[PDB]
Amino acid sequence: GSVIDPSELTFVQEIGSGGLVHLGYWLNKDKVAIKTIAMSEEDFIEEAEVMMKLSHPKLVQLYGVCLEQAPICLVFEFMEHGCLSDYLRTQRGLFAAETLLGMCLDVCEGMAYLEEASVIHRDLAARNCLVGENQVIKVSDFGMPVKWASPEVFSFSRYSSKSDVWSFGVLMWEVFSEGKIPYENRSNSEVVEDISTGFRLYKPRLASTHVYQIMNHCWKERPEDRPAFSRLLRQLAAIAASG
Amino acid sequence: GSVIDPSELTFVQEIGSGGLVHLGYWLNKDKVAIKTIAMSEEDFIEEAEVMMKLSHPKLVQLYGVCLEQAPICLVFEFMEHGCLSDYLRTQRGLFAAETLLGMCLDVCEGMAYLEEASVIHRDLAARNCLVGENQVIKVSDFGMTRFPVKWASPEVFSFSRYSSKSDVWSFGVLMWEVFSEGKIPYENRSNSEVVEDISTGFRLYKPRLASTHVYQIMNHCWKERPEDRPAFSRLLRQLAAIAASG
Ligand SMILES: CN(C)Cc1ccc([C@H]2C[C@@H]2C(=O)Nc2nc3ccc(-c4cn[nH]c4)cc3s2)cc1
Ligand SMILES: CN(C)Cc1ccc([C@H]2C[C@@H]2C(=O)Nc2nc3ccc(-c4cn[nH]c4)cc3s2)cc1
Repeated sequence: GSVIDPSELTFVQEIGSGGLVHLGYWLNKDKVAIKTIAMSEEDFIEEAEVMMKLSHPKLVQLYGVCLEQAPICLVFEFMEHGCLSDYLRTQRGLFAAETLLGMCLDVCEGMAYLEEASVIHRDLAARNCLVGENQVIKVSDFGMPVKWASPEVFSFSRYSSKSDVWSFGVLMWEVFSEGKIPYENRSNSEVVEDISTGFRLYKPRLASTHVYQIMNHCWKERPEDRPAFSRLLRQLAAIAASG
Repeated sequence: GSVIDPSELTFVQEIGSGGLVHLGYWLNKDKVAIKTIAMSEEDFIEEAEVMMKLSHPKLVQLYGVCLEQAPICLVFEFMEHGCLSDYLRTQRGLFAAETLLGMCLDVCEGMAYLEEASVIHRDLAARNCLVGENQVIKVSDFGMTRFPVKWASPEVFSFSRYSSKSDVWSFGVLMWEVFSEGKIPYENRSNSEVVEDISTGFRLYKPRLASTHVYQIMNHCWKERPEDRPAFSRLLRQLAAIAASG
């Protein structure tokens, strides 16, 4: 991908904590979000290298990397509405169910591509999705939190695209609940035992029974019983089409 | 990339021919341009494969490939204003100079990325760029790693020698198209006339809407020797400075 010179970046305002994130411009033209880098530089950079070779409409894009001056940073396209979790909260009460479903559809399209690419996200959550023009949703940080973790993950550290699917289920809950916090006020140990016991998140009122069904498919205890993103995509679309 | 089942595509209206292109939807949801494939299927597909691993905000994207039934098709994101050449022609008279310069920047950003990846476009012209929301421009048809003299550098029309530097020559002509609002380059001229004019150092006149600064950059792109043309990476900074300076 393209190397970007420090001189070409305008840092207009912070909007992120972690490294940090700024709203800015590149070449005084393109609106961008700039991510400044503990964690090795080479890993931070390789993460960008991975994402710059994964092109999908529902996956965020970089303009490039700025390695000249410390701290180094990555330059992403600016997303007009920012993080999905925030957007859900601020726009709470304005969402039709069809729209919320559309959002899950976007993410699932992104993830089905990643799945195909043999890429495991490991941290899929609304906070790791972005909201752009016309409320299109993109997945972010896909080139590398018990509440989004599958049972085999928090128990055996066994990641797969199937563990990502679990996380996607929780993302769906976040979306349909208009940005509520999952297992709020529950400790990590409580989440683990509760889920191992069979507990699942409740159906948010804007989620039809059809939507909740799919959520529960994502939350199947055995990875092999969860649908791959590619099949999950068609399940979600079917719900939309049936009205 | 993702495989797309034929059942998932709705074909609304034909928007282009050349395979055919249709406005459509995938999953009754995402607005898409579907490109239906004589030419090799394996090449048609590899083209998509190349494009799916090149992610840049100024390069067009695919939702996936639909292989299951012939004629097979590629499924691109829909670009609301379509082909840049067409858009320029239909909206001729309405563009501000700043808008036209912004369009060249968009393309140059995409090309710098391809350049860095050692991807040689070979057919960089307005008709091979697309205009999306907010009039962003994306480069298209950059996946073919394996006629049109009007976009051809001398080393191309003489020796069929392609490189990022011949792409840059082509880009210069693209700039001309943009600032001329979709006019035909070398309109009254035969191929041999073009070869002669270029070979003797002559270049496309400066369009009314191009400033002298814009025209300077066109001319850098039209250096006789490829080694004298700036890389897309450097061209970018030249273009940005002109927007800045006003
Ligand atoms: C009021 N309007 C017109 C101006 C305005 C100002 C600020 C914002 C911020 C919510 C917008 C935002 O946060 N955009 C972002 N885009 C990205 C893109 C990528 C990344 C990113 C990718 N990996 N790491 C970070 C973060 C952001 S935040 C929106 C609108
Ligand atoms: C007016 N509205 C309601 C209908 C309508 C009809 C036609 C158009 C055409 C300008 C639109 C257009 O042609 N869009 C296109 N998008 C793409 C995207 C990718 C590709 C492509 C990439 N490789 N090969 C083809 C071609 C097109 S044409 C817009 C709106």
